[PDB]
Amino acid sequence: KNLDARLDTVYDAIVLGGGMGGLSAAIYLARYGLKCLVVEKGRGRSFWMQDLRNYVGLDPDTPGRDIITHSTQQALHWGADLLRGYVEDVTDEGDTLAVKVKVGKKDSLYPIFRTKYVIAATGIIDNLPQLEDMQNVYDYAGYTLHVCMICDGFDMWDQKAVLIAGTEGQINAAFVLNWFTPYITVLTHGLCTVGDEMKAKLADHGYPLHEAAITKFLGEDHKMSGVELVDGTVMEATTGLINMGSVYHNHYLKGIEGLEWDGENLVTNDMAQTSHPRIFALGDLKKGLNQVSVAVADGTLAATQIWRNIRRASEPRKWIH
Amino acid sequence: NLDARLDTVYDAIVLGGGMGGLSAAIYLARYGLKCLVVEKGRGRSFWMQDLRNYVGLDPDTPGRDIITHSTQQALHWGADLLRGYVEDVTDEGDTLAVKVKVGKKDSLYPIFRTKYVIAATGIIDNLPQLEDMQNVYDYAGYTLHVCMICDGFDMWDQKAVLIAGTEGQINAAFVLNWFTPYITVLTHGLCTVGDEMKAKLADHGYPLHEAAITKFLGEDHKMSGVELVDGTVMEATTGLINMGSVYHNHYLKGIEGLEWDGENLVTNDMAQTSHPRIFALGDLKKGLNQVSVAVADGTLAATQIWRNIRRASEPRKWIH
Ligand SMILES: Cc1cc2nc3c(=O)[nH]c(=O)nc-3n(C[C@H](O)[C@H](O)[C@H](O)COP(=O)(O)OP(=O)(O)OC[C@H]3O[C@@H](n4cnc5c(N)ncnc54)[C@H](O)[C@@H]3O)c2cc1C
Ligand SMILES: Cc1cc2nc3c(=O)[nH]c(=O)nc-3n(C[C@H](O)[C@H](O)[C@H](O)COP(=O)(O)OP(=O)(O)OC[C@H]3O[C@@H](n4cnc5c(N)ncnc54)[C@H](O)[C@@H]3O)c2cc1C
Ligand SMILES: Cc1cc2nc3c(=O)[nH]c(=O)nc-3n(C[C@H](O)[C@H](O)[C@H](O)COP(=O)(O)OP(=O)(O)OC[C@H]3O[C@@H](n4cnc5c(N)ncnc54)[C@H](O)[C@@H]3O)c2cc1C
Ligand SMILES: Cc1cc2nc3c(=O)[nH]c(=O)nc-3n(C[C@H](O)[C@H](O)[C@H](O)COP(=O)(O)OP(=O)(O)OC[C@H]3O[C@@H](n4cnc5c(N)ncnc54)[C@H](O)[C@@H]3O)c2cc1C
Repeated sequence: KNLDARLDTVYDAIVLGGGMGGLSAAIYLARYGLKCLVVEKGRGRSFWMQDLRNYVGLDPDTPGRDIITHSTQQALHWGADLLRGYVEDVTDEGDTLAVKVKVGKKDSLYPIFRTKYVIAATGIIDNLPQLEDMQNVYDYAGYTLHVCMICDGFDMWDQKAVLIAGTEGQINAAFVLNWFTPYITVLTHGLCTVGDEMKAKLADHGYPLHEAAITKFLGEDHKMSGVELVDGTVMEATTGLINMGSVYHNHYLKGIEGLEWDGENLVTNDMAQTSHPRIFALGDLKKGLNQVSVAVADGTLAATQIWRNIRRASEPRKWIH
Repeated sequence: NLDARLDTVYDAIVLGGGMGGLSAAIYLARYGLKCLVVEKGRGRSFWMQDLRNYVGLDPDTPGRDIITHSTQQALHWGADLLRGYVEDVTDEGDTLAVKVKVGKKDSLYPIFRTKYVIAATGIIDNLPQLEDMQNVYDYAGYTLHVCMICDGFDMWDQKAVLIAGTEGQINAAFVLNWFTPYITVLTHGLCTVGDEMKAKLADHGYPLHEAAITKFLGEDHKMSGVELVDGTVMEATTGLINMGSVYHNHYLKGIEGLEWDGENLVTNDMAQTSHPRIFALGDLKKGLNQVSVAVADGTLAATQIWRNIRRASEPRKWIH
């Protein structure tokens, strides 16, 4: 009497992360008539995007937080459910997955939800240079101090720029950024000592190098004008690129057997499916390019594959008349 | 300035100024590349009255408004736009040559040279042919849909017609029924349905009518029913046209080394065809046909082209 069992609250899909890719997935899933839950912790990467520069249909000064509010409202309108919480763990239970969510930043509860499918859409977050007063960084990060080169390189064209990079591998970006502007000063923020070979290459390109810790970003109305270092060095710059790496929001999947990883990223096929038949991965979490358009299309593909699977397993709806 | 753009070798020419092509043009211009968008007008997305499911946009946004908006953005970043009809693309080694018909009458045929071509010309759905095609246009894209994944939700549990000309196309009834069981199949006089399929439709309760459609009934773009030439009248508030598509790909048929899957182009994960200088986006490439997918394809193709050109270029050094 296996099929005799009372049906448990089992979602068709749970979308982990309510950002660009996750909300796209949620819109599609709900419009496929599927029961889906979006879990969103708040204050993610796209929330700090002040100007989405390059997305068909949207003005290039649209902030990410406005897209999130718009798309969350659309997802709910079509029938998706939203839970504000922090995903802690995903466990494989065979025909379903179990998702533990931390609800409440303090005095937290840990409800567990069951689902046929999981869409991992939790993305990443860029590391920022750490100053005693982080608000001085936040006043410029995402405005004129950029974290993405393909997003904002055009808006840096031929300006005096700082590249903030903590490793020689991260300093390598100077030799890509120079496409947009040759006027690059490299700042390591006291994080690593640059070797002789790289110092010589930077010098041959004319990119000044300063290794002392940054103490203050100068500017007004979110438009940087320069940078001060703890050793007294002061420089002029109207823009910059932070290339200090990222934190990947993937901890809740590290226990899943049968998942193929590429470093911290998940490897997917052409429908955004991982090697696990019940797990999809979108956007910044999957191996590939990190853009809004890419994440949104991933959500489309994942939701469509899930609908195809569920539809194909269902009984036909007949017309009685 | 036709002669101004003739003697310049473009970094990329975008064929088709729809969803995928304008995405590519926006990225190409913002990569500081010189690109040309060639657009004939009145494409598939132009007939989309409501983009239902695209992050950031109200679900009643018409495609023509997105096209106007994104064409303006592409031009703002530095893309060039030519209103014309791509006739041919020729492989000349390190560059490609693109011939464009300019002017519907008394036409000129400028030929442009470029390092890369982005094929973004999409498809167009076949429509049921009536003596008065305006009767179809009054409902097509409003309540008579051409895409199931786009509009299925908006058909939920409504009385619907499936217009299908082959048994393979009638198969869609057994997918559409997910959204609504109240399906009537209309073959529009195009095919005689075999016995096994007729029995399956009858067993599901989906009525079948094989007579040619003569009129769509309704008001204010809202269907209310359909009339057939044999006098049959039926009630329906929505429908799905499943009659196939014409692919806008003829200008690529002379290129050796392109991998085709039927009429679609096979691409890798950066939307590149098997030809290293040709990318294919959206409805033309093998894959899912949605705005989001086409827009992302444009992102990927433009990024690969920038990577190729930049990596081939000399460093920009700072002379103090
Ligand atoms: C360009 C840019 C600009 C930025 N600007 C700002 C800014 O202006 N102001 C600012 O504060 N930050 C900003 N940030 C982010 C900043 O760098 C830190 O990552 C951020 O402040 C960390 O916040 P947090 O530790 O509270 O959240 P997290 O690090 O996500 O939270 C830590 C822990 O809190 C718990 N938790 C979090 N959310 C929830 C929830 N919803 N429910 C239950 N438990 C939860 C979990 O146990 C989690 O492990 C910016 C980042 C970038 C890339
Ligand atoms: C300053 C800035 C400017 C940018 N500009 C552009 C641009 O102009 N064009 C462009 O294409 N891209 C831009 N981007 C990049 C863009 O934001 C990302 O590429 C995009 O958001 C990727 O989408 P996602 O859905 O993968 O991630 P996100 O959109 O970041 O969404 C992931 C979501 O998961 C949530 N989350 C994470 N961990 C957990 C957890 N444990 N539980 C619950 N929820 C969780 C986060 O809070 C977040 O909301 C910019 C980014 C920044 C920082
Ligand atoms: C009625 C309707 C409703 C829809 N609703 C939705 C929806 O709600 N959500 C969704 O995701 N999708 C929807 N779609 C599908 C969506 O429009 C396509 O998937 C998308 O537009 C694909 O973009 P594309 O760039 O590949 O093609 P298109 O956007 O069609 O662009 C191709 C362009 O190429 C041009 N062109 C063609 N041939 C030539 C030539 N020889 N020379 C020059 N130019 C040429 C065309 O005029 C056109 O402007 C809908 C489609 C229709 C018909
Ligand atoms: C849902 C839906 C709704 C529709 N609604 C309508 C509608 O309301 N009204 C309507 O007319 N159609 C509508 N259509 C399209 C219609 O079905 C036909 O495909 C369309 O009318 C054909 O136009 P055309 O004869 O210009 O063909 P096209 O292929 O556009 O043009 C034919 C020839 O014209 C020349 N040419 C075209 N453009 C140019 C240019 N810019 N420069 C130089 N030469 C050029 C080329 O040599 C080309 O081979 C709709 C389609 C769909 C799917």
